[PDB]
Amino acid sequence: KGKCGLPEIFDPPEELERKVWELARLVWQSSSVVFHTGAGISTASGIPDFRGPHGVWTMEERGLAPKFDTTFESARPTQTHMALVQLERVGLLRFLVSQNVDGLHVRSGFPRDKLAELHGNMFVEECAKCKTQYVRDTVVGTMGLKATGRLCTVACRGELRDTILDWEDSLPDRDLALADEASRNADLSITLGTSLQIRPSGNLPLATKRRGGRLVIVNLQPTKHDRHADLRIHGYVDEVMTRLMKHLGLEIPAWDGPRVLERALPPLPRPPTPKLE
Amino acid sequence: PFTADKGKCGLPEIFDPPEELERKVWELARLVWQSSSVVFHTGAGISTASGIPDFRGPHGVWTMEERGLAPKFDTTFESARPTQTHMALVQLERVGLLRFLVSQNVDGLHVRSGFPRDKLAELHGNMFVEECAKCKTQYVRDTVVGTMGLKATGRLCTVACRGELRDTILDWEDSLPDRDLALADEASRNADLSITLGTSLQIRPSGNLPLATKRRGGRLVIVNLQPTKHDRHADLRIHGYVDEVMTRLMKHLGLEIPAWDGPRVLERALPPLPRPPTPKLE
Ligand SMILES: Nc1ncnc2c1ncn2[C@@H]1O[C@H](COP(=O)(O)OP(=O)(O)OC[C@H]2O[C@H](O)[C@H](O)[C@@H]2O)[C@@H](O)[C@H]1O
Ligand SMILES: Nc1ncnc2c1ncn2[C@@H]1O[C@H](COP(=O)(O)OP(=O)(O)OC[C@H]2O[C@H](O)[C@H](O)[C@@H]2O)[C@@H](O)[C@H]1O
Ligand SMILES: Nc1ccc(S(=O)(=O)N[C@H]2CC[C@H](O)CC2)cc1
Ligand SMILES: Nc1ccc(S(=O)(=O)N[C@H]2CC[C@H](O)CC2)cc1
Ligand SMILES: [Cl-]
Ligand SMILES: [Cl-]
Ligand SMILES: [Zn+2]
Ligand SMILES: [Zn+2]
Repeated sequence: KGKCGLPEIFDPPEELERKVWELARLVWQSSSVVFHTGAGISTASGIPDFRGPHGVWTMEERGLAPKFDTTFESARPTQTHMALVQLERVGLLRFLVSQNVDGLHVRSGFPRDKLAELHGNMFVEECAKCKTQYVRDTVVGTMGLKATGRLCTVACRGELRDTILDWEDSLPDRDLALADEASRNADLSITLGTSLQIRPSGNLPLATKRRGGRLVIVNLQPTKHDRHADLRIHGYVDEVMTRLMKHLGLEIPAWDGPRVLERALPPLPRPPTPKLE
Repeated sequence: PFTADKGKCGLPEIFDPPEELERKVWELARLVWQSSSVVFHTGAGISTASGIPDFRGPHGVWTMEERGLAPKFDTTFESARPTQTHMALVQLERVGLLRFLVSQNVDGLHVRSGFPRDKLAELHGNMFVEECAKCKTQYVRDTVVGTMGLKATGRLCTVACRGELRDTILDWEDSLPDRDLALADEASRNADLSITLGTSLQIRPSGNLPLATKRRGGRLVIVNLQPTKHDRHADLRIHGYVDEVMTRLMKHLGLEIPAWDGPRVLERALPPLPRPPTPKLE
């Protein structure tokens, strides 16, 4: 379960404002931007992380329980979730890699064909026979790739199973392949609320560093790869992403409630780019 | 500050099973439909799903203090978004189903959600609000006012006065702002329904105001994960996440939870919007 409950770092306000302008400069200059998300992007919607001060594994180690302020079904996408929806719609996000099983990226309306759910999705069951996935409105009741009790309805009666990897399960080959490709070809990789401790998920951002790519890490705690970052921002990811969206002249869109979008729509208009150097 | 009575902290959470939970939310809809004058009472449990810890919950500020641990914030006050619960309360006021809103919360989210200040009592003050000692004029700021305990903030009044601006955050011994408490008391006494959301009701007189509704036959609903001082006096106790309760209630009422346009201040309630026709109940 790795390093748990490390001390939080807060960039002071003037330093924080400077680093987000610099992140904006990097997004403006970048042809292919990939975002990597972990459990820190859902903590402000009341879903605890794993290795934060009050993380699931941190609390386990200290003989305490983690605290949920919502259910998975009642959770709302954060400001950060909705910013990533908008950044994909205006063509500034190439691909989204997430370790999160909370199902919020999908429920935010983020297009599944630009998303890798490396650790699975609590709302998604998959037919073993035909590999047809089902996005449900409630959490699939099992974890560890177990039978859910439901059968396939494709014109197949296959056994439906959850998509939640147990510790020893290898990552779904499709999601990891597309994730690896997007990471290798990216000229900017931004990590948000991940300590980057899980292989290979935590290593994909490093792939961007090959052939000159830039790496930004946004996290309250240290992460495995702080050493390799061109930019580390120690602040709440909502504060960072809301200030970034402002610099980019983009609004954070309204959440219409739980919606599933399979396929990325054609890109919307975006503001013209600043003169930089 | 040291030995202030922080009441009962870290009580076990209760969860109504799903079938019992759906039945009680329908019954709450039945009470809202039947009621002429509905008053909501909010406390720190309505903000926990936006990453602001409560006081007496399993990971509350006082609960954690008692066990030698620290509460955890997943947001700043400035970056906090109003919850589904916050936004449902905006809508319930706009369509005329909420008469008044009494909050013990200092987190500023009711005001920033766009909820009209003239239908809101902020009994414990507001982190974003400073007040002039000389002319009583209030300023709703975009950042937290840096002091607590009704202290000088360092800024002066700009009214056509130069009065000393002070924070509105009561210390343990400070009496409640007379205007907010007066309006809160009147709204509660005249209510035929008082609904409490995410308060343990342990602070006098704030926690006592919903009981005032019980006088002359009013109904009392308590929505809370933990027990509360006044569970005994409730016509209905719902043990569930207030966002799950309030989203199922809005659905039953035929109302959408509106979009948050970001931090906005509304002084005065606008004229009421249309609302769906009422079901036949009896
Ligand atoms: N609001 C916030 N803003 C910024 N950072 C935050 C915030 N809240 C928390 N953090 C940071 O967010 C970070 C969260 O890191 P970890 O808790 O390891 O979650 P993962 O996604 O990396 O865990 C990967 C897998 O490990 C598990 O076994 C599961 O399989 C997971 O899928 C912390 O450093 C916090 O400081
Ligand atoms: N998502 C949730 N859904 C439902 N209930 C919840 C949730 N989260 C928390 N709760 C419950 O919400 C309740 C919160 O109760 P307390 O923590 O005492 O906060 P107050 O507003 O009453 O504190 C009053 C004053 O006391 C202070 O000194 C300050 O001065 C305050 O202004 C708990 O029972 C939780 O179980
Ligand atoms: N932020 C979060 C998300 C899910 C949970 S959990 O369902 O309670 N357990 C996890 C299931 C997925 C597995 O990868 C790790 C264990 C707890 C916290
Ligand atoms: N949910 C919450 C809100 C504010 C805080 S706080 O600013 O850290 N302190 C409180 C301020 C109000 C006063 O009544 C008691 C102490 C902590 C938790
Ligand atoms: Cl606990
Ligand atoms: Cl894993
Ligand atoms: Zn099948
Ligand atoms: Zn003045």
